[PDB]
Amino acid sequence: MSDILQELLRVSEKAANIARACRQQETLFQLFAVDFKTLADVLVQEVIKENMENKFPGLGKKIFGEESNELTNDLGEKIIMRLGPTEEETVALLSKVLNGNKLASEALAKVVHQDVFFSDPALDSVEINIPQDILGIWVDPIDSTYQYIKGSADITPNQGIFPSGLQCVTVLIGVYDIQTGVPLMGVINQPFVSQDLHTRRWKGQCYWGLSYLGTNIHSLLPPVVVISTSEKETIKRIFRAAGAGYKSLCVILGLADIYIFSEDTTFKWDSCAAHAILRAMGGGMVDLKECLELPQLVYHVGNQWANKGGLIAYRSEKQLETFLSRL
Ligand SMILES: [Gd]
Ligand SMILES: [Gd]
Repeated sequence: MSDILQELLRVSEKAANIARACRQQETLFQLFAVDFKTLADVLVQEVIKENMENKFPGLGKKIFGEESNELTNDLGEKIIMRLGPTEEETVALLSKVLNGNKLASEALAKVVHQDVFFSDPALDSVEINIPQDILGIWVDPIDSTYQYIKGSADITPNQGIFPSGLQCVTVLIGVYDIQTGVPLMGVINQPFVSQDLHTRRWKGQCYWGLSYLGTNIHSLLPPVVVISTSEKETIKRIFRAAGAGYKSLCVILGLADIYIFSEDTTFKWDSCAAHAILRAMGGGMVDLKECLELPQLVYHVGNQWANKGGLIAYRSEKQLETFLSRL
């Protein structure tokens, strides 16, 4: 599924473009009434859904995500969010949701239909085939909604790990096996990594990982126990960090050894993307409530799609046993 994975990197960059546009454009930045965040959430997920169906017919129906494909505007009208095929038709759809705000509608349509040619040269070398009939996909369009809206571009990271800020925002795309429930592929995209103070332009970073039939490949990792917990965490060296996807990326990058979440408020789309990348590095995610009584998280069966009993994300099972000993 390397050919699919290479495509999922493009759309994540396309998604990150939408994220970066909705904060750097004047009209989009200004935006039961008008809810721009859900609009931006649905739009990103639809872009992913349509682009994949376009490249791989049949994949459209297998793509699942955090948000619905439907919105309710200020008039109360329910709009099915289907874009294109032409750029002109997408403007008509968005103006319905945006009450008629044509400057904002055209601003989005240009970004949505904008071509992007993102390709890791290392992945072109790889030739793996996965039956399209066994793949399901969990999408989290923009994770860490609260941090994205506030938009703190000035936070100082506490020993590599940001407590908050736009760095905690991630685009999360995860592919899994329908029959078994094991995650196979994962794409994590930070739309906001490093901003130039003078130009105000943000630069992002894309992370990928594939684990299929014993073959484990992942993206090159930049160089440089540590536990990361969320801001609301209330269960007894620990760091507070915002974003479900982010804290998982902190275990991937090696900035943290353990990511523990006790509550039942994360879902399949919050963890699928990261799980697969961790899996390719010889790690994973285990049900916290089960470990307190190693069972991995499944993504095919429901409970509904919440990870009930929390999770412990680990990069090394040896590190996990060391943490399981102390606690
Ligand atoms: Gd959402
Ligand atoms: Gd989320």
